[PDB]
Amino acid sequence: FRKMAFPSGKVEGCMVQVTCGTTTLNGLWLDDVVYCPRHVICTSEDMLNPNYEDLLIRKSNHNFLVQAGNVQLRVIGHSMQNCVLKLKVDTANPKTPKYKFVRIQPGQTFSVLACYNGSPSGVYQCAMRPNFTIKGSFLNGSCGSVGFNIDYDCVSFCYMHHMELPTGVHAGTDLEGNFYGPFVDRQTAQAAGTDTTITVNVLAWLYAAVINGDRWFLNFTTTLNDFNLVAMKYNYEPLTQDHVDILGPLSAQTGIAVLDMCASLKELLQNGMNGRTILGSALLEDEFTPFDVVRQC
Amino acid sequence: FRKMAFPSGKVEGCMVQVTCGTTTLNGLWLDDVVYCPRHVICTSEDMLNPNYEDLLIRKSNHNFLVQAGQLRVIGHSMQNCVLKLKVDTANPKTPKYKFVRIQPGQTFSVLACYNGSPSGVYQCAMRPNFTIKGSFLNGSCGSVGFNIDYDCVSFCYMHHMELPTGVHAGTDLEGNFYGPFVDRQTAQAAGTDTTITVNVLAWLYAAVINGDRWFLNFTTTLNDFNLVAMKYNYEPLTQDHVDILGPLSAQTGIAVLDMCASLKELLQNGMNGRTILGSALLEDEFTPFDVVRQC
Ligand SMILES: *[C@@H](O)[C@H](C[C@@H]1CC=NC1=O)NC(=O)[C@H](CC(C)C)NC(=O)OC(C)(C)C1CCC(F)(F)CC1
Ligand SMILES: *[C@@H](O)[C@H](C[C@@H]1CC=NC1=O)NC(=O)[C@H](CC(C)C)NC(=O)OC(C)(C)C1CCC(F)(F)CC1
Repeated sequence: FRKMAFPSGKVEGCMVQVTCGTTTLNGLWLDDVVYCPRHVICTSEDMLNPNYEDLLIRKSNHNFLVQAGNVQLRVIGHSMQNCVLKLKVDTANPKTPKYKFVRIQPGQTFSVLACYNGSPSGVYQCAMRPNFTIKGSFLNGSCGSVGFNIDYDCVSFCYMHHMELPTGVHAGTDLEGNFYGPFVDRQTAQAAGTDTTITVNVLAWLYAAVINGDRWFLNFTTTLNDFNLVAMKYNYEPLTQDHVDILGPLSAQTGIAVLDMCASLKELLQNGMNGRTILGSALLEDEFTPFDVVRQC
Repeated sequence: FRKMAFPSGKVEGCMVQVTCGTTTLNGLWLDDVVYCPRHVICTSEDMLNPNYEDLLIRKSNHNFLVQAGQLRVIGHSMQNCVLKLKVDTANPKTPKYKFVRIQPGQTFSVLACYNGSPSGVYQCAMRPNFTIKGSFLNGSCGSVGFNIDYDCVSFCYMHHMELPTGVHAGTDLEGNFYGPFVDRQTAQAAGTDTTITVNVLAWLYAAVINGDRWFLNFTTTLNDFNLVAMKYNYEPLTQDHVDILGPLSAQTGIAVLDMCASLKELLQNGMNGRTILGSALLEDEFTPFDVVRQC
């Protein structure tokens, strides 16, 4: 029904401010390590085509100001891992949650704790698009903001924010500094692919709508091969049987066979929503996973 | 640009589980007081027409099991539709906080909880008819809505019930319902809803700020626009509204009355299948304040 993020408290306690010269952004303080985007070591001129190895060589440990609230932390070591800087500090974060680093798959979702100057401003739910962008809400100073999921007590960090792209969507790395998608951290125009709609998520959302009593779109049936003929037309991800089975819990809770739901989806793709709306939206929503829907129902 | 909630850390530390008999729900633990919906004292039978005073008479402090991940209850009072449980431990995680009663059209974040444990956070608006379009399942009552002002949490909503259209109703933290609703499990009319016009304008400013300008067209008057809003169940626009949009008007160079012009056209002609900030409808749950904060 509602786009819902994870509670952010466990991550709020990890956010610090990282300054190198005049550039400032957010870092993530876990145990005795602060993780931040490596372009914090860039001046405005550097950003256009930086030689990061050369730039960092000129920096020493004491050129990195790490503030945790009103408390400067002391930097005792520094390495570059892909597109992230790792700063070793003398203090281990007393607020370090149980955590892992994971590299998510396109079509999965996650929560973003948007931060400025090391201070949380807001939290919202995002999806990793098939073209490995995210459609975020990020201003200058938001780099180093992180995306995460919470599995019980354990925070899985999956995204760190680095840049905007020409269509206004966003690109970033995993917490090992490897970009999602073909992007590089230099301030040049870069092509994000044709995006596609995450078909399995759209189905999860139609189940969510059914679960909530919104049933007008239901109808006919179809075949998996026949639906994908139509999905391909509309730039939908093709549906696999793995997808069918991932939708199993929702299929079961509703008594609606996936392929029947597909039939109605072909109808909506082919005919449109004739002005009607589904769960208060006038378009087909594809940033709720089957998992998300189960969580919220 | 998208729907952004406040960080929920300060509130997560206040959520407890309150059990009375078989019924369990969420309470809010601040200083030495736990606040929760008074229908925690109801059995399944009671809920059709409870006499809360009589029902509570029969409860003693030790019938209230409070658990923060057990707190000892030393006193209990009913204030309007909320129960106040006095406990012997003050919450060490109590943030700076106030209780406020929000106005319709204002927004707030909801920390949705089950069994005293946070599950998610999301942004809501108090509708003109004093409902909210939330996401609440059984067990979510006592979940709270709030705003954060610097270091200070302003609690404004506690969740009590669903209404026949699937929208939700609840109280301020003094237990006074927003709107005409009562905490009994009977069908209850929410008024006709209306669209929060100032919020729609704020979001059109948000769209223009983010490069989305196709809808910009003409001008109008305040009385002329309102003639069209009234038709479309939009709140009428006032000059206080015009002035509240000042920072946005200023940041874009677009006169509010010009934005009103474009908005009337969208209301008259629809969006011809186009979208604005990725939505195919006019969004009315971002305040001018909200749009500012996000830009
Ligand atoms: C955090 O340092 C910022 C956050 C950006 C700023 C505006 N929106 C955001 O999400 N990151 C950057 O400013 C990056 C830093 C480089 C070292 C990669 N630069 C950046 O995103 O520049 C702009 C906004 C000009 C974009 C550059 C890539 C593009 F040409 F494809 C589109 C514009
Ligand atoms: C927290 O205890 C729940 C949360 C509700 C239940 C499902 N969605 C929600 O938001 N509150 C209730 O169960 C209330 C408790 C009463 C003492 C007021 N009862 C309730 O909401 O009952 C239902 C869901 C049947 C509605 C009753 C009012 C209505 F008739 F107008 C619509 C149905």
